[PDB]
Amino acid sequence: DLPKAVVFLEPQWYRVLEKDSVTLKCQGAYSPEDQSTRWFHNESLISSQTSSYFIAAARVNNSGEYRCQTSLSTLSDPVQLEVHIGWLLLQAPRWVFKEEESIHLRCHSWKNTLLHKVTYLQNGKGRKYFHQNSDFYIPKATLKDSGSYFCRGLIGSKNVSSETVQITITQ
Ligand SMILES: *[C@@H]1O[C@H](CO)[C@@H](O[C@@H]2O[C@H](CO)[C@@H](O[C@@H]3O[C@H](CO[C@H]4O[C@H](CO[C@H]5O[C@H](CO)[C@@H](O)[C@H](O)[C@@H]5O)[C@@H](O)[C@H](O[C@H]5O[C@H](CO)[C@@H](O)[C@H](O)[C@@H]5O)[C@@H]4O)[C@@H](O)[C@H](O[C@H]4O[C@H](CO)[C@@H](O)[C@H](O)[C@@H]4O)[C@@H]3O)[C@H](O)[C@H]2NC(C)=O)[C@H](O)[C@H]1NC(C)=O
Repeated sequence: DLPKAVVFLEPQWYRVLEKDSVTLKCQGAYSPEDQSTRWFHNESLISSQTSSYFIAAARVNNSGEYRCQTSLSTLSDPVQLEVHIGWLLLQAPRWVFKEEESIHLRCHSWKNTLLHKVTYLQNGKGRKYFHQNSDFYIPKATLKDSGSYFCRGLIGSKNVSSETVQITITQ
């Protein structure tokens, strides 16, 4: 039993819109004579041989679980990627947080189209407003931060909203 390799998302958002870029990175030990990495998507080997797997323009079928293995590691745990269709997407680095952790939320527009007059909502109520698009940080989460979140804004002069994301805070 060798240590597990680990997959990381860069940037950290596990939910992305179609046409976003995503890099999966593998961390694991290599034997000197074998510097190659094996990648899996949906439990099937894929064609990347490098420690980074780059998705230049995400599509719905890039969704699923990824795993990787290096020559001196065991197969990593799966990391899930969700590719969504929409004009707006509420992004988070995960959906489960422990009390007192920081929560970084982002209202992301398709193709980074310019967005303004952004509201973040929790449980159907306005929670934070920004005249200009800005991320939303909860520096120290409490049980009061559990709920259904979404965001809304103006693209040009049309209102758009994102779908909701459940965020759960644990003890
Ligand atoms: C690896 O495994 C993973 C599984 O883990 C697999 O991922 C699945 O891949 C399949 C195949 O592509 C996916 O199925 C497709 O989903 C397409 C997108 O569906 C979402 O978006 C729809 C459109 O979005 C709306 O977005 C906003 C709304 O807020 C707004 O812009 C509009 O309303 C716009 O319409 C949306 O309608 C759809 O909602 C339905 O489905 C969800 C559940 O997914 C349900 O909750 C809703 O109530 C509603 O029923 C969904 O949110 C979808 O477009 C596509 O369907 C059309 O295209 C196919 C083309 O093949 C047609 O055949 C089909 O008849 C439709 O015309 C299809 O359904 C599936 O969702 C993935 N599963 C996930 C992500 O968990 C990967 O493919 C695997 N990869 C590999 C390489 O093996």
